[PDB]
Amino acid sequence: MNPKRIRALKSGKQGDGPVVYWMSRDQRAEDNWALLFSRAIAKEANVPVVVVFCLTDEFLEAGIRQYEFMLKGLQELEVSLSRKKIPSFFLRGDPGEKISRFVKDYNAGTLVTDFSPLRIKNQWIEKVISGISIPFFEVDAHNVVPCWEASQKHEYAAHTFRPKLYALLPEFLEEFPELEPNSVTPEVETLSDVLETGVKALLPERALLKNKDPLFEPWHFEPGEKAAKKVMESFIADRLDSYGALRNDPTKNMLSNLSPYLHFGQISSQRVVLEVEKAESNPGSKKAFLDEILIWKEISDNFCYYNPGYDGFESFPSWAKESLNAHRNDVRSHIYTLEEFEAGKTHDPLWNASQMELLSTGKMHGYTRMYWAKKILEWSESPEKALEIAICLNDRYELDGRDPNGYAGIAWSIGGVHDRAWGEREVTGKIRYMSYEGCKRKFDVKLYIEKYS
Ligand SMILES: Cc1cc2nc3c(=O)[nH]c(=O)nc-3n(C[C@H](O)[C@H](O)[C@H](O)COP(=O)(O)OP(=O)(O)OC[C@H]3O[C@@H](n4cnc5c(N)ncnc54)[C@H](O)[C@@H]3O)c2cc1C
Repeated sequence: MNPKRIRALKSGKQGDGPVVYWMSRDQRAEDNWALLFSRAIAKEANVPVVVVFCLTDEFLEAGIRQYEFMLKGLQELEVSLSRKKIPSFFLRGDPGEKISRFVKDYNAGTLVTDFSPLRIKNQWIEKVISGISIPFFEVDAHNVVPCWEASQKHEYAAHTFRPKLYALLPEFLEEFPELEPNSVTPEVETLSDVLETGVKALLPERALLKNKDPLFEPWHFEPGEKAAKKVMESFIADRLDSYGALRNDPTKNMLSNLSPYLHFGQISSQRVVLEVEKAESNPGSKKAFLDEILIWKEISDNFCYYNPGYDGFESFPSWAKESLNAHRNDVRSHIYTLEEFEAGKTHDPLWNASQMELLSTGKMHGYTRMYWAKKILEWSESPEKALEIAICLNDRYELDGRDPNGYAGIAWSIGGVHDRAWGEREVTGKIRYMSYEGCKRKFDVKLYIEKYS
């Protein structure tokens, strides 16, 4: 176990009670460095490990599609941890109040959590630190190379982050040790009841069409650790060979469809990389897929960790901020409100089709996501308004939303983060432009539009 994966958030006097793993981002029992590190510290102090998950007050800012996908995975996860004799405790409320109360009530010895560079997780960490006196650690269980180890600063391009990450792959890309069970079982409600009351609170804001029928289709992605491994296995056996050639075709289901599991932490990216690396397939397709799950996925964490305003106009590159400012007063071709963007009521059928796929499946195709966000910038009153509209629609309806990938993806599409300057245009400036005619020359746009009416 590499000690570079764990960081100390607060020193203190160790108690003699169970080591608490405050699971937030990596919701799985297998291939979890944070859970393995908690078990090892628990073994060293002769004390069992315990698992605590907080059901926060911010679930109403999202939809039923993410609430059910997350909770249905936790229901499977509770069974899996119980078989290895680790108990799980699900608290409802503020992590700053619930974690501090749980630590004091249960005489917790050491507190451990997983790593997340999002602002809301840092808000919880500040509150928890102020109310505990035991040691507090955090472990990077989401990235193959720890976020603080891959780079010590913000990387302005993938070609500058790629050699750094690949040089540390031989050290950090390793097999996971088996999660040992607790020696004996140690000494706040049923998740089914919490899911029932939560869904009832989210029903009035459900995404419906004119016929009052729900718009979301929940049969596209089954949640759970077991389902994530089946989707991963299918991708390697059926879709990895053709990934490098058809990853930009939204009319083909050639993507891995691993993002909803990767976002909630139901499957480890390191596990996916290990299986992909030992598979035999198209080397161009393997290189393309590893470039997406290693470089671009972990550079998103690098973006949010080293840019406090990762969701603001200030984090854009200087060339993009100057270009967008020089085109602020340019007359936009069209101006759509948030409701018009949300309902897919724009003049562009391709954009509307992309929005319908987001509304119905909860997972828009990777290529159309770039077109979807770049057209928001073209049809907004300001780049700051486009950032708000893109982030709102992304986090509300994407099953993988509220993720560092989305904010880094949105920053690339609108602010040119991790991109270069292109030909200068009106309104958009030097930001990379994607036209409707360009998409038609790339794939069958008519089929994609007809699929999502
Ligand atoms: C405007 C916009 C919004 C996005 N919103 C999200 C989002 O809300 N949540 C999210 O997790 N990703 C988002 N992405 C990144 C990307 O679109 C998705 O990760 C990808 O489409 C998810 O489907 P997939 O797993 O089948 O892709 P695959 O091609 O099968 O790649 C597998 C994994 O590689 C990673 N990956 C692939 N492409 C990217 C990328 N461009 N950036 C970062 N990581 C990537 C993902 O973790 C992905 O799960 C967004 C990108 C853009 C341009």
